[PDB]
Amino acid sequence: NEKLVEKVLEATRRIAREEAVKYKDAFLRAYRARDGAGLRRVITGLFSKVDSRLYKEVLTDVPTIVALQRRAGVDITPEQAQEILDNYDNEKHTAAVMDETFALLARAAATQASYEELLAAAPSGSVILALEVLRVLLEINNLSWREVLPLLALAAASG
Repeated sequence: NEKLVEKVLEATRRIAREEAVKYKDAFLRAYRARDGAGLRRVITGLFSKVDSRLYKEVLTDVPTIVALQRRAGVDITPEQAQEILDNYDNEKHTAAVMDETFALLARAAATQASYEELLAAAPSGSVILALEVLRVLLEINNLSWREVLPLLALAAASG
C-alpha cells in the first residue's frame, strides 16, 4: 500500500505542477486583493482540473483507491473502492472535497498548524490530494503557508 500510494502522490504532484502554472497569476491576483471567495474559486478550478485528470489517469483501479484511502486511515473493501470509481462525478466530488478541505484549512489557520500537521489530519484520501495540489500552487508562487492561511480561512466562510 505504501508503495502504490507514493506512485499516486508522484503522479498527483506532477499533474498539479503541469496545471498550476496556468492558474498561478489568477491565484496571485486573488491573494493580493485578499479576496477569500475569489481565492477559493481559483483553488477549486485547479483542483477540479487535476482531479478530473486523476480519475482518468491515476485513480483507475481498486488497489489504487484502496491504498489512497488507507493513507488517510480509512480501510475500504474492494467493492467499496469499485463503487467510488463507478460513481465518480467531477463536479459533485470537487465541491464536497473543497468543503472538507477548506474546513480543515480554517482549523489550521486558527491553530497555526504546519503543512505536515494539517496533511496528517486529512480525513480522506481526496483531502490529501487537494492539499498536495494546493501546496504546489503555493510553491510555484513562492508563497508560504503562514502568508496564505489567514485568507484560506476567510474563504472557508465564503464561496
